[PDB]
Amino acid sequence: NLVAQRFAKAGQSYSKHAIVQKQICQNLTNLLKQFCPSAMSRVFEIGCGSGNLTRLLVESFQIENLVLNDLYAEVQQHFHVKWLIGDVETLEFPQQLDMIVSGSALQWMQDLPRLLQHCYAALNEQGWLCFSTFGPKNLIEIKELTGQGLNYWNLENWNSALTQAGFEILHLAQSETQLYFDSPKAVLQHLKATGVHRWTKQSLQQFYQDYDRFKHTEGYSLTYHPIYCIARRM
Amino acid sequence: KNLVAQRFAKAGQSYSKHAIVQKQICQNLTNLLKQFCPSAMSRVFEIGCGSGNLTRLLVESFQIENLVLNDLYAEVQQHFNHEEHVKWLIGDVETLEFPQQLDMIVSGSALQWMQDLPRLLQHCYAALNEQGWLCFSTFGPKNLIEIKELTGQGLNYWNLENWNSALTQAGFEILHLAQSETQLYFDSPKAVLQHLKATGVQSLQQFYQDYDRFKHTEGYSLTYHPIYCIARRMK
Ligand SMILES: Nc1ncnc2c1ncn2[C@@H]1O[C@H](C[C@@H](N)CC[C@H](N)C(=O)O)[C@@H](O)[C@H]1O
Ligand SMILES: Nc1ncnc2c1ncn2[C@@H]1O[C@H](C[C@@H](N)CC[C@H](N)C(=O)O)[C@@H](O)[C@H]1O
Repeated sequence: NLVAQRFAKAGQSYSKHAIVQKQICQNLTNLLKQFCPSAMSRVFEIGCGSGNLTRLLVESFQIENLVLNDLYAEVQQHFHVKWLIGDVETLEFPQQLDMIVSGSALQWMQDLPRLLQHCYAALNEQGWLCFSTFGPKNLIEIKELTGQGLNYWNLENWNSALTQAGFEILHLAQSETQLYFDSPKAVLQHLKATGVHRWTKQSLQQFYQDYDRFKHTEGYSLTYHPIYCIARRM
Repeated sequence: KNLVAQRFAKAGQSYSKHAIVQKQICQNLTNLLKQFCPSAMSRVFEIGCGSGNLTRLLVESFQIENLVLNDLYAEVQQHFNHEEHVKWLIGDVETLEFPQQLDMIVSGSALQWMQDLPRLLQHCYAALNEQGWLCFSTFGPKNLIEIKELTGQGLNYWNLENWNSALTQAGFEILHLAQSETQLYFDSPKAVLQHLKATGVQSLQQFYQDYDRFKHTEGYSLTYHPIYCIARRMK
């Protein structure tokens, strides 16, 4: 017996900053372990990259066939497992899937409704669509000070698009985490390290000075805004 | 410099097997243990082990040389068979001398019953090794608030800031301290009482009628308010 729920969570943490991406993959995997059976036959992963999610997925789930996708063949350097390299928005999906899973990749998509339609057509009845992406305040400090950043869907955008694509929402949540760095230069070092070129001295100095607007008692904020979703073909 | 403080807020919608609420809390705490704690911890003291919902997860994911299990009631021992590396410390944890030289003190869904948490945290500090771990789940003030309002029965719970201040006072650094307020939405008030009996927690018609004050769009609310903590003895 499943019951609907709504929740609010809040707290503080004191953790490594270089592992944010893997931590998001761990949080998505922890959700998979709830909603999904331990055994699955056919899984398709969109945008596997280095495999931060892939490692956790095979460790927690018994898969018989795993299809991995990413834009570039260079990711296979980091690696019953098939590969489909290319733009997922034009690739032929593997068909008759038990689950489509994707961590931190859908924010790069040009036409999300059309991609969701292809996800719906490729999944079995009651097939799983499970993903993490990011919401409108992801890296908001960087967008405010540099003018660069993606335009992100909010939670209601996703709720609407998933419903029109024919999916049942089992979990849909937004999390907002402020990391507090000791100095503005530590923020840029973090972004350079985690993979998110030299700037001019003037741009750098203006950036450091403008970052005073994000100073807290704990430090200078950098915001991550992941969205987590467990959905089902209805 | 590799560690940064952070603050977070999460919100969303979900579905849960309502019967698994206490097991889910144990799993959530165990996930935090796995994130923060080393895989091997020689000496571990569990407070309020009960039937072992947290104990089984702890032994599964951590290499423990001496596991000291406490509960108020000896009856909990019936839920364990041929448990390995265990020392039993049956009794009121608020009166018992703690085991010495601990690598971790851990507790799931038991601290809400404590009559004197500040003194307990002092005993935790004294029993732990240098930078030893104190890791627990408990509940906050909105836990089962609908049942407290309608029946008058319920505990007084510490809030998150109470814990923050008490841990720092007792000599612990806080690696993780968080709360989740979750409203479960049942189809009818009858289903709320069935859930409560299954999980182990004129008047009946008045209870059903009184539950109208908790009617939402999704159904009739029952709130759980778990609190999770990863802490370490300050060097
Ligand atoms: N249109 C696209 N088709 C396929 N892969 C894409 C597309 N756009 C971006 N990607 C990949 O999406 C990945 C996104 C990265 N944030 C890595 C995600 C990876 N799952 C992880 O969490 O480690 C990169 O490997 C991109 O190359
Ligand atoms: N003063 C006390 N000293 C020791 N154990 C206690 C005390 N008060 C309550 N308990 C135990 O705390 C436990 C709380 C229960 N919610 C079970 C928790 C258990 N860790 C579980 O996850 O199943 C019960 O077994 C109680 O008997």
